[PDB]
Amino acid sequence: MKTPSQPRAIYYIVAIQIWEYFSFYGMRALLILYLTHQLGFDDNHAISLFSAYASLVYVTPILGGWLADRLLGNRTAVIAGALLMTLGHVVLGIDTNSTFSLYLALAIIICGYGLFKSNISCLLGELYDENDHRRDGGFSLLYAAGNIGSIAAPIACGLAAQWYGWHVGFALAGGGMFIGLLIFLSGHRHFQSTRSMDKKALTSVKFALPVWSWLVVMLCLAPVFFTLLLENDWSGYLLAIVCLIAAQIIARMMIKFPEHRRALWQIVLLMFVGTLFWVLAQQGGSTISLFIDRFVNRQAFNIEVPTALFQSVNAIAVMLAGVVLAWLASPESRGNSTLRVWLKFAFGLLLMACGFMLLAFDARHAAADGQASMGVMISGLALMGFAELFIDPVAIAQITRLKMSGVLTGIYMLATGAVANWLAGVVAQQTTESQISGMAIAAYQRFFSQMGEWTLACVAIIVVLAFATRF
Repeated sequence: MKTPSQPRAIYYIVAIQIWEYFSFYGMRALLILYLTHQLGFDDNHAISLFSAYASLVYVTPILGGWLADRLLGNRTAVIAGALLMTLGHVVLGIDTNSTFSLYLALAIIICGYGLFKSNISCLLGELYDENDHRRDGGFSLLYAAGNIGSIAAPIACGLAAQWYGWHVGFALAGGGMFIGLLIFLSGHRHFQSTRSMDKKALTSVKFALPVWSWLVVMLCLAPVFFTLLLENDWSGYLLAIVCLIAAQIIARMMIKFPEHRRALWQIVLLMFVGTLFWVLAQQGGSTISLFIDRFVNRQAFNIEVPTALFQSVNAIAVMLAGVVLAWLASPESRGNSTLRVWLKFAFGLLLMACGFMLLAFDARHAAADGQASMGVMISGLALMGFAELFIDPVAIAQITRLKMSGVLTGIYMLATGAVANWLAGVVAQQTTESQISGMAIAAYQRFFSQMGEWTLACVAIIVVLAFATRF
């Protein structure tokens, strides 16, 4: 007999997954351009704020996962997260001229994203029995939904912003999130099997107060906390605490499972190298977006392409590459697995190097005309997108060889997200040592040349050690 179909609720989860990824990746395409053009931030300040936001959105999902586990259930937390992200995009759209509006909106979005990101996948995993064969198709479709939304959002938001200004771009992102929420809520009759909210826990009293009122207080104060954390650039102290906690978890883990201790060190070393990779990769939305805005010739068809659209190019490059390797998946995946892993990382770093070399070459030879060339930059972005398939999938495939691999996966994603984004913001300050003179193309040319050189240095070190340890 034919296999049973996917549980119909999947298609509503997919729908919200698209629209959330639409909103999140739309705002991300506009943000640094809005900070510079509308608000008149110096590049140092804009890059700092951007990287702080990009780290906190990788930090808060742990807290929202613990909240959905202990109190809310996954469905409630998904709904609340979508409401909060909608509210924050509406706040950002309604007033484009206060800066406090910006910080408040970003804090509200960070909270809603923290409630959403983990719990949407937990809710998808709740629909299947423990040995259901459909689960892999489910999660693959959810990943495809996220890729679709990541490709689609920078185009639509960029065009809407160009034609009507930043207000309508952010309003469009929020309307996307709201559409997705209404689609999800219309499917409620299919979710009746999923875990409801723990009414007994919420009606438990802790100190003088019922727990639900502590959630009300938290809903009020957490946006204030994150607003102050962003406005003062204090996110680094939180990131340091998170890193210290993760290090303690790993150390206790090293004691508890000494028969796997050396394997754990391999994962640690992977966490290091992948973090450095993502530092480079996170130049994509910050320094490279400013370079494209300022110094690339974007004229075509007697039209000018909005810089935000080039953020979609990366996503296309990732998705296409994902297909091709899937088209070419082959039984040669055997033998010295650790050496193969390290050579995959070396190849990804090499592709990242080539991307930065193409950007540096373009920014140098622009001097023949005065502006850089769209095709060489596009090629760099494409190569940088392709590089991403050889890092995180190989790392998670290596981690998932162990038990306890969910916590190590969480720690790996926390490092390569939050730490890599904060370090990317720190590194990007090297583009802006020449504040007094004004920005010039030579500063980006130096930055890209240095990034290429360091990438090839890391490639050489990895390859040399990996082969020297074979003999």
